[PDB]
Amino acid sequence: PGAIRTVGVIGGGTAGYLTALALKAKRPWLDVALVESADIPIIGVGEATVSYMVMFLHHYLGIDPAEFYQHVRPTWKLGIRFEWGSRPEGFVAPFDWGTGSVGLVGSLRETGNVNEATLQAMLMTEDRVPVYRGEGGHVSLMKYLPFAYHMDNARLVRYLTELAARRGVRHVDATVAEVRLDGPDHVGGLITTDGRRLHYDFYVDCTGFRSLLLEKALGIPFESYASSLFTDAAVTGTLAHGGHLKPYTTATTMNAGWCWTIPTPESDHLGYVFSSAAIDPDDAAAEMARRFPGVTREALVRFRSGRHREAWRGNVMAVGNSYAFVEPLESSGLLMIATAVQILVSLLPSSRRDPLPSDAANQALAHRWDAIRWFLSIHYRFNGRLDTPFWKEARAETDISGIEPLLRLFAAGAPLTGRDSFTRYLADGAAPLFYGLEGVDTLLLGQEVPARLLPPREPPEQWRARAAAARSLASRGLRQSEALDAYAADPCLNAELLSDSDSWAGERVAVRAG
Amino acid sequence: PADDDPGAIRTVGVIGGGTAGYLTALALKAKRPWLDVALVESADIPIIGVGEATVSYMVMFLHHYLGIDPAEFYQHVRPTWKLGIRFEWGSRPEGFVAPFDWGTGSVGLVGSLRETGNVNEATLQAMLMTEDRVPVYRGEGGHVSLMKYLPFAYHMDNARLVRYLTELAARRGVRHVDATVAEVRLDGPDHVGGLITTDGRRLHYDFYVDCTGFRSLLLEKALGIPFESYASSLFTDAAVTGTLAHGGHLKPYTTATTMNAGWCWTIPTPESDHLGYVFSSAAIDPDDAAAEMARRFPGVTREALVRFRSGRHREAWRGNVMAVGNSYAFVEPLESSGLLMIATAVQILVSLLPSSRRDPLPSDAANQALAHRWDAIRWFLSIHYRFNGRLDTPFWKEARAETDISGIEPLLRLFAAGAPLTGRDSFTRYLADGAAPLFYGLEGVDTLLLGQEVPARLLPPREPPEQWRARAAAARSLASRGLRQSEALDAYAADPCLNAELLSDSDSWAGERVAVRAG
Ligand SMILES: Cc1cc2nc3c(=O)[nH]c(=O)nc-3n(C[C@H](O)[C@H](O)[C@H](O)COP(=O)(O)OP(=O)(O)OC[C@H]3O[C@@H](n4cnc5c(N)ncnc54)[C@H](O)[C@@H]3O)c2cc1C
Ligand SMILES: [Cl-]
Repeated sequence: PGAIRTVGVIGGGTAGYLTALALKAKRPWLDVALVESADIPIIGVGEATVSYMVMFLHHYLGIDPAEFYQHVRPTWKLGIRFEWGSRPEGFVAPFDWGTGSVGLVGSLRETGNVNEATLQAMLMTEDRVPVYRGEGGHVSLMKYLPFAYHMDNARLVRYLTELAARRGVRHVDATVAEVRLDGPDHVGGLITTDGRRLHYDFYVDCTGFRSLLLEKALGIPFESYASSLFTDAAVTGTLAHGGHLKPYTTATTMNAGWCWTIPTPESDHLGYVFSSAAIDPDDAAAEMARRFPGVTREALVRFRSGRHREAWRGNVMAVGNSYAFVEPLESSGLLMIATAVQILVSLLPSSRRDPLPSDAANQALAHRWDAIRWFLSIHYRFNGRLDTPFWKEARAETDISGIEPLLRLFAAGAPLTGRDSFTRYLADGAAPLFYGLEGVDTLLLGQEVPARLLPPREPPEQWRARAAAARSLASRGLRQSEALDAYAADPCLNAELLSDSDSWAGERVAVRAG
Repeated sequence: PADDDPGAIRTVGVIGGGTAGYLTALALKAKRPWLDVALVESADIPIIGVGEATVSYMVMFLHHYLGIDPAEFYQHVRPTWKLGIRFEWGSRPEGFVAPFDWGTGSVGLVGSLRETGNVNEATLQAMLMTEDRVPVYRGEGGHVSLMKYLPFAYHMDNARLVRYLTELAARRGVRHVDATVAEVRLDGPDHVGGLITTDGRRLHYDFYVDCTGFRSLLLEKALGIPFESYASSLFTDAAVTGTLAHGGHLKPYTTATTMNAGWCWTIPTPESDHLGYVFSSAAIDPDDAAAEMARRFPGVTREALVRFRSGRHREAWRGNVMAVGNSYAFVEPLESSGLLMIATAVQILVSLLPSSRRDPLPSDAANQALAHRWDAIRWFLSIHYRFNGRLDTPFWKEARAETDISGIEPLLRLFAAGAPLTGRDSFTRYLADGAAPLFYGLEGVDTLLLGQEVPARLLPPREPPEQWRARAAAARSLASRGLRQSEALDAYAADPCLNAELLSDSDSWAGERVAVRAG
């Protein structure tokens, strides 16, 4: 009948492949085709992620962790090191927060900074990881301390494409020349440059920034985040690291933006995200080369920060850059693809006659992205590190209006995570899901935004003893490169991460969200 | 709160003496006992006189947050118990029941629908309600109460409640001022400088709470905060109240009965049933409403006509004024959210009140939180009206055709594709959640929609039918052996440790440990 039986995923990036894999994993009766152009290249960049993504890949898509490691060769991300704000040494922003908490107010009072708030924060400052050569073999605390991956993009996409073929996704080589509608909010088919006509019951727009189905064919307008987020290009390249693998992404303040450093086994991958209005791309490249002597110059990529009004209209939903994008300052790109895919796979109707839940999907995604926007806005507003024209404009004119009510709450009594339960609960709704009140507090305290600090409620010497047990675990951790070789040598180390009842990424916790 | 600071907030004037004003004054003095807290009220403008049913949270608020001793409360207020709402509503001749005990009391909604054709075996409290019994049992040489395991609320005679709260406030050092405010005098942008009484006294406080009821003297009238009507969804605007004898038989629930131009509550007190026919005055004259009520509930007295409007103000807090209760917002008492929302506004104020006029003012956070909570309640109430197929009167035809449900329509589309929403996968449940009211939840939306036979694809069960049946039979067993309410209330009056275990036991839904967590 009108059963939705076929789905065409249009575009093959990480967005396309994540989408096709989920549809096959959860609705294996669907016929799922992934359509991509061998001549229009995929965007090429989003390489760091967040801890949730580890569970998405392994539990939700059922990707074997031994085979993932061998094919993609990921490195570990314990958080982000911010060379950011007016503290000469900057600050670290770790993923752990419950099981790893040592104490934020104690860090600030003992140390004047947030860099001892947690066990991962201390691991970051040591460039070490919570894996230990314990006579016997290895002993890993990774299963207790949430972490994420850095993944070389080319390798990740190759592996996902191999996976799709296994799981019975059909591949179509083709360039879409036109999207033909056959009714108001309804794609009737796709005409390729070579004259084929492709028809599916449902279309997923993963065509990147061009947004061929969502924006161009269905006319869904774009909503700019430009009053908050002023950058619009990036110069990328690579820099040798001598085999020393920093267990974090770095975000470094630059004259007209900021530069990421993302470690892979072969080398560090860099990107100077900048405002075109504030500097010429060549000049940005020259500044990058000067700041990072030895870095190559590989590519200029342009983007715009914002989302479309709608992700899902009619028989089309957009996943990835065809819907929305923000700069990778908090590595939210893959997170939001995964959120969108989970929405589609959950909500996709059984038949064409059914009640279409596009409004709910639209609202859900608008809410999520708009909260990320306001979280990013406070990275810009409060960055006192440099006094260039870009940074003066960012401190004076960044729009923070959507998070201003939470900032006032922080001003009155920080950290928000140290407030009474009711206030914490109330503040929670302004904070991005996933990044949480803890990420807002880290950024605000890290940048020394004026606030009334809360009383420690607990005596100094106590925090101090927690601090020492943590520091001692931290400096005894292995160096990352050794630890990764241990994981490759013992596949049963990843398998414990996923099975264990007490793992942060265990089967138990997985079920409790997907 | 520093001793030096000539900028400190030291005095608070709570303007108004209904339940909103007394609860606010008691909360301020309990949690910030250094404040000088004054309650101002006019002997010449009576309180509204009518809000008697509550939700399970209110039990914790009263006893934990305000430190009200339960034996004393029982002695002075003489509450009855509310296990839920009985809805004589929708097209099922028997109606349906909506209990508070989803979770610990769950038997299963899908199994109840498949095996019984309705929702009334979805939980243990649903079975207690249809038995008119309560989960208290004569044990060997005592009483065994399962009240600590199953969330419940109070019904409270309004005149006794107010008198008790008034007594408590005096005993705890709240100052009383008898005055009729004539003018709220501003002394700057967003700043009340003082109040002038009708006789010419000038009252001044560092902070004001507007508890003036619908008139909203400080918030709306002085500060100009505008009103946002919920009238596209909620069309009733009047109630006729009265009492009806019950023989001493105390129903363990509030009843909501569909009427020709609205609906009628039945709230048990120990002395009689308290009733109110909530109606659209556009649809029926008040005397004709009173006549209908006497047809439907023969013997009922006619006590009072009360008028109201459904909606909220744009903001609750501006500068040195916060509004609590009907001064801020109101919806008809179909889900008894009034006291809940008062309690929520109080916690907001008590937590967020600055120590001094220099401190940052978190009034936008308070306003957004309150707007979101009230708006969600609005849309939940909207679906009680849109889908009530019980009667074919012009009021009910209009309701079914024109009730604005826009704000919950995306959630209704989800429901239709696979009900109950509480049976969906975890990700879908979390997404759906965001449209449901925080206290009432997806379970409340599911119960109202399935109770009213709103078409949907019913989800398959997740367990063999015999397992549901076994669990139902265990529950039916317990429900049929419960005491009648009136005997059980006598047990609680006789033995204060029943309430003590409810409030202290780590296993209790209303225990210390849950209280600490809820703030
Ligand atoms: C019909 C109906 C049924 C309801 N049912 C329920 C229910 O079952 N459960 C529930 O939880 N809620 C219910 N509510 C809401 C609940 O009733 C609250 O008690 C009440 O409606 C609001 O209390 P209040 O203190 O805000 O206002 P009021 O009780 O109106 O008090 C206002 C106070 O302000 C004072 N005041 C006003 N103007 C001045 C002035 N100029 N100077 C000095 N003082 C002044 C008055 O003297 C009075 O003391 C219901 C409401 C209505 C209308
Ligand atoms: Cl109410």
